Amino acid sequence: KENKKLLCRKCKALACYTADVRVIEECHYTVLGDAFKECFVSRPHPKPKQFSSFEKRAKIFCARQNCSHDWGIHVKYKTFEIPVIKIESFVVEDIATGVQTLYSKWKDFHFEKIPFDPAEM
DNA sequence: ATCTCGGCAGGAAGCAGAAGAGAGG
Ligand SMILES: [Zn+2]
Repeated sequence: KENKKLLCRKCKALACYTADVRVIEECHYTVLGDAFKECFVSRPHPKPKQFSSFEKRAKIFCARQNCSHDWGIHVKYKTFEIPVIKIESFVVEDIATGVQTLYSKWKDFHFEKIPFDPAEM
């Protein structure tokens, strides 16, 4: 498998696998499934606002109370409410070796980037 | 008709550079 783990960059908690990640409109990344909702907590967005196809409701954070690292935002997209994750918020871990890589640009991070399909909901 | 602008710093996004829709500062 080319499947990789994303860990919290601050505490190294498991956030999700690249197999769960989907791309919206070429440059915003979300995570599928109910597992990911156990990994983050929301706070209301201090400056909630529309941009492009998104209405920002919340910021999301590592669910660990001693960590609380910023992970991205929670948005309304179409009829859905979805997380949008920052690449800077995570380290990418090779599952076989446990070696960790830091990215600040999604374009530097080479993995199978599957477009978001509403039918997967 | 270009070029310009060090770890947070003029009104999408980490050694040299996406979103109320550039100006000579
Ligand atoms: Zn964390």
